[PDB]
Amino acid sequence: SSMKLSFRARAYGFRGPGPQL
Repeated sequence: SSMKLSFRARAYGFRGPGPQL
């Protein structure tokens, strides 16, 4: 899982838009 940008996201911090997904 890394920096694609069409995600929920899941695990990182600041999520949906969520780097590093």
